[PDB]
Amino acid sequence: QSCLPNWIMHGKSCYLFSFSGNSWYGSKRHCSQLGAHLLKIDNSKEFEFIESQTSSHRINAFWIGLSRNQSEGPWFWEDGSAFFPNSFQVRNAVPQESLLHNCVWIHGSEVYNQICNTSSYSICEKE
Repeated sequence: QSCLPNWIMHGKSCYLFSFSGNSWYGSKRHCSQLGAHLLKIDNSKEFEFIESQTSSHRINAFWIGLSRNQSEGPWFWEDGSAFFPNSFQVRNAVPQESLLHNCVWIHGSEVYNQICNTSSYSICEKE
């Protein structure tokens, strides 16, 4: 149907690639404000679309709507649904002890957990 100005339609959603730096916390507020949520990746088809874009902006990283409340806990999406590795794995590239790498971004073609207050770009989604 229709998407808003500067948003991109694909599959069953409208997506906003937000090229402004913000923490995970601010990125979440920003999408909520637009009546949207941080990106949720449900399947490989959706991943392939998103990756076609993130790989073309590979010097940036993009916050997505996956996070955990503590280091030991499971990943969950913004709507509260459980994470299943049916599209990607969350890669751990954490070089030292940390209790704080609890938010997820996509960088290039890969998905990484990172400290939540880190400034990055983000992707919003509205169904």
